[PDB]
Amino acid sequence: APRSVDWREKGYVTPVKNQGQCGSCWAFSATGALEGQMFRKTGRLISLSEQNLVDCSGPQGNEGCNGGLMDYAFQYVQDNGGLDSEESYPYEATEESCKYNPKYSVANDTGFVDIPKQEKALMKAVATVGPISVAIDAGHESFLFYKEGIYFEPDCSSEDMDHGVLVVGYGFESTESDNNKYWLVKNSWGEEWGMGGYVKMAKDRRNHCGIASAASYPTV
Ligand SMILES: *[C@@](O)(C(=O)NC1CC1)[C@H](C[C@@H]1CCCNC1=O)NC(=O)[C@H](CC1CCCCC1)NC(=O)c1cc2ccccc2o1
Repeated sequence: APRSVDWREKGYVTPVKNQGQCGSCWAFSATGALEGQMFRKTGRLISLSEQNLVDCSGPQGNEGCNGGLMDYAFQYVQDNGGLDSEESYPYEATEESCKYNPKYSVANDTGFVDIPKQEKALMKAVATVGPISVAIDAGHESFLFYKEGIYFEPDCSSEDMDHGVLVVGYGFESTESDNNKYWLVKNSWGEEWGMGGYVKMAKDRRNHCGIASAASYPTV
């Protein structure tokens, strides 16, 4: 695998979005991964509707603004046969009745791949597939007010890796000594947060300390 990957440079990633006050991080992570795979398949980058997921993926197990899983969202898209565009089904940060319309569907998926719980497996997937849906620990004040640099998770891999985000690549900044690698992560808290909406997560830190707990991506 190459030592640096950035799928943004290949046109895989839509501009950073803002989920507002709605527990819909899972929907933004899912739309980001599906946007990447749809682009790889078709060469067209089309922003997809998180509101569609929030309103309609209840039968697959999600609970709208009260949380959900990216895998359940991929399953909804597969069962539903489509997903509306962001433009056709805009985001409101509150759950409404399902308004899906197949006429405005712009995306599809045929299931999903769960990546094994290993840093090397995640790195291979990122290097070869595209942006990858993952869950990270976003609870600390140091993350809420993150602006620049490599972010180091305090409490290793504790049992609330609870925030769905999108890994769009990885890299390193070799300084004095240690390479100091990082995952490039797209968040859903707007352009104003972090590095234009992105965060560099510390990478290859130590075994049992990661970001590979719930990595997956849709098949198209
Ligand atoms: C996101 O981190 C998020 O939207 N955060 C912004 C509000 C600040 C949510 C937050 C979560 C949900 C809202 C209520 N309180 C919360 O802490 N996190 C999730 O949705 C989380 C993501 C998954 C991703 C894959 C690994 C496990 C975690 N999912 C849930 O919290 C969840 C999932 C689920 C499935 C069925 C029924 C309920 C349910 O909740």
